[PDB]
Amino acid sequence: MIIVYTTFPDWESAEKVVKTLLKERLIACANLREHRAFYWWEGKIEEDKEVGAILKTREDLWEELKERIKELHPYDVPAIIRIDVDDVNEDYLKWLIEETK
Amino acid sequence: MIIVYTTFPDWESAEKVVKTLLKERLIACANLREHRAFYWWEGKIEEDKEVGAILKTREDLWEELKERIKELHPYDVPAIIRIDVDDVNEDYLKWLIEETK
Amino acid sequence: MIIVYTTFPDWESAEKVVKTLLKERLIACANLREHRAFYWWEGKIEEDKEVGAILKTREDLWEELKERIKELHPYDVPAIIRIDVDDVNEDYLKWLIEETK
Repeated sequence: MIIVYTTFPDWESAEKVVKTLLKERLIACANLREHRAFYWWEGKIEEDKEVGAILKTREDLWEELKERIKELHPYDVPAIIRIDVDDVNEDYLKWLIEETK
Repeated sequence: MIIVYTTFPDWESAEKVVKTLLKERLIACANLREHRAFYWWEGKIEEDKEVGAILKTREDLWEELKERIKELHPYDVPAIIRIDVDDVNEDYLKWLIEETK
Repeated sequence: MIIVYTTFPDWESAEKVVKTLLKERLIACANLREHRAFYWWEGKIEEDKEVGAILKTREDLWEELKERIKELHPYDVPAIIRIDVDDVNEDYLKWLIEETK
């Protein structure tokens, strides 16, 4: 399985998109939480509140999920980061596989 | 070292279990924080607040830790996810090894 | 690219340090959020609120970033954890490379 991380400018867009990803069976679950982001907005250091999303899905759904997120994401250049899971309890993996495409 | 991620239905269960894991020297530290979880509860998309736990421990304590979490966790099928750390500052690794089993 | 995780005793130190890392172009962005930490303070289980920092930067900036964090961090033994990213959307990687050293 993999974890996929992306961030959204607000809760409205984060919830709309992850509900869509769940409806499309592209992810088994999403964990959303606020964070304060600091980055260069091409020119100057900017700070603002965003909603971080931790998505859990199958390894083989990565490319489709990545494409779908590009299509639905409010940002023109969103972050879509893949972290492979080295091991996981089997019953949970079974549940995740069953819940996804 | 590894990071192990699991989630709990509430703060009471998350704190009880991680304190137990620390008492048993199965982890060096735990970081707990709330998130909003969205997932299929087998049938329909559900939303609810949960407590995410980031556990830091030794690579060789993975299997024992995974088993202990299954035993203590309120969920019948909890998520117990292992992410290997590619590198870390040595003094911190030394502290983590000393604090664990 | 890599994710680098570290934690701070408070928001004042976390923001001061990540702004410095951005000014020095050692990271492309930082996501900060509070968590409750539980650990052995060498002797007894302690609990306290801390600020977790998720830093995103280039793979080849790891050693310099790790050294800089040791120098700036309020803790004498901070956690500086490196997690390699297995894949990421190309346009985001391009932005991250351009924003860093």
